[PDB]
Amino acid sequence: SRLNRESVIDAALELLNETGIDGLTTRKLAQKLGIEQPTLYWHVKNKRALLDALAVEILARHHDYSLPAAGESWQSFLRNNAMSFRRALLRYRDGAKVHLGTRPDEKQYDTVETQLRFMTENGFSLRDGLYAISAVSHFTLGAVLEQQEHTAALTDRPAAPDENLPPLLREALQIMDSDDGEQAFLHGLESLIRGFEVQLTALLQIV
Amino acid sequence: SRLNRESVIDAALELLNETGIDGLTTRKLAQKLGIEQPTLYWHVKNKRALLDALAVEILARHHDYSLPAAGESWQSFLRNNAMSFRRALLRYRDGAKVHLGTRPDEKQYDTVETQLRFMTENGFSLRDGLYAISAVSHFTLGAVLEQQEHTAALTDRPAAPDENLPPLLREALQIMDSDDGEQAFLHGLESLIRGFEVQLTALLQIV
Ligand SMILES: CN(C)[C@@H]1C(O)=C(C(N)=O)C(=O)[C@@]2(O)C(O)=C3C(=O)c4c(O)cccc4[C@@](C)(O)[C@H]3[C@H](O)[C@@H]12
Ligand SMILES: CN(C)[C@@H]1C(O)=C(C(N)=O)C(=O)[C@@]2(O)C(O)=C3C(=O)c4c(O)cccc4[C@@](C)(O)[C@H]3[C@H](O)[C@@H]12
Ligand SMILES: [Cl-]
Ligand SMILES: [Cl-]
Ligand SMILES: [Cl-]
Ligand SMILES: [Cl-]
Ligand SMILES: [Cl-]
Ligand SMILES: [Cl-]
Ligand SMILES: [Mg+2]
Ligand SMILES: [Mg+2]
Repeated sequence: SRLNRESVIDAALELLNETGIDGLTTRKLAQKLGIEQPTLYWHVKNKRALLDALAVEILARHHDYSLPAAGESWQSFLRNNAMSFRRALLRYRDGAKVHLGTRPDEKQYDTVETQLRFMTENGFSLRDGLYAISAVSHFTLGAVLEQQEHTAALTDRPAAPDENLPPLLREALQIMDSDDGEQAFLHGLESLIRGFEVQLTALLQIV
Repeated sequence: SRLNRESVIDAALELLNETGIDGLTTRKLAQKLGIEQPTLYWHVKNKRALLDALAVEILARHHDYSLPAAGESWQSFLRNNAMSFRRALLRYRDGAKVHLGTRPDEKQYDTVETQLRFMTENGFSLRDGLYAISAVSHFTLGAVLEQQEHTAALTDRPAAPDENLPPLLREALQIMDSDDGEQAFLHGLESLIRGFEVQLTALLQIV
């Protein structure tokens, strides 16, 4: 089929979503595209470069809340941004995984520069604003990956017996099995944001 | 070589550390152990079960701060525990990755029940204590994985040019390249803990 960049990335994203990073091989990508491997190689040579492109594409498609509304508080922006980031990463198998360790792409520079400047306009130093952004990002990535991977491993095996569990752990596992992860995510997100705030508002005060 | 459980797990952990989850194959594990694949299969059949065992072993070996000191505050316990968890996960290639989505093993029940009870003795409901524990865990996992994966991909390719970057992003990348991730981790950890505290101390007050 067609092998422009958009279509190669579209096929790789479809494949990722089917069988994850491990199934994103030259043979399988070549097969989905109905081409031979040396044909594929002309268009994409390097798995990390493909993964990097997929990480960028996932957010282009489904990360809706990348910039603050006019007059929006930093707290509200980080909340809305985090929910959006989470939703985008949950949209594909291994979506969070593809993101890990990437750095912003040139297609994202204007957006992420605006995010950083926005933080600094709300009183953060660049460094403290980056710490807040990194913490929200890391929290969100971790939450998504644990959610995704746990669900994936139900398929590779049953959990365990209910029998030998101690009681608080038994209830905690019930609490966790009763939701997809969003409730715990939202709770932790607020705790994170409030701690950033206490830190920002302290200035040079002991806090 | 010897194929008791301890030795199979020891070889799989060595292999994980060399080439990660992708290199942890039956051929490669069989090779490290100097055995044939059907020999290996008698001892370990299921990759997820092996990964699960490795996630448990990593913490047994190197997660030193799994329980509170007598009289230790919950805040201090979560801080010390998180630093320890992070150090244990950083100790092997893909260590954080192997952890993702696991649930506590029976060998860990007494310890993790104690952690949960400890939280509830310090005023958290089981659910809110679990939210705090999950948030700290998710934050820590995300931070470690981003650190590890970024470093891994320097080897698969150079980053980019310095030229076209906007200025705040340029400085932010300098800030990040100047540390391994520990400074941002510690800062975010304190923000997290303080937000848990504001939440706990509020009780039924609007906060
Ligand atoms: C989740 N959210 C907080 C951000 C975000 O919404 C975006 C995005 N493209 O809209 C990121 O790229 C964002 O998710 C993200 O991935 C970022 C980073 O990776 C990052 C980095 O690794 C080094 C320097 C700067 C950054 C940033 C500023 O681009 C962040 C960025 O703020 C993150
Ligand atoms: C990092 N730290 C906060 C904890 C920890 O130090 C340990 C450990 N074995 O010492 C966990 O297993 C710990 O890291 C960890 O992984 C936990 C969980 O995965 C978990 C879970 O998935 C479902 C229910 C309960 C749990 C817990 C309580 O076992 C947590 C546990 O509190 C986490
Ligand atoms: Cl074409
Ligand atoms: Cl789509
Ligand atoms: Cl607002
Ligand atoms: Cl033996
Ligand atoms: Cl060791
Ligand atoms: Cl203390
Ligand atoms: Mg990122
Ligand atoms: Mg866990």
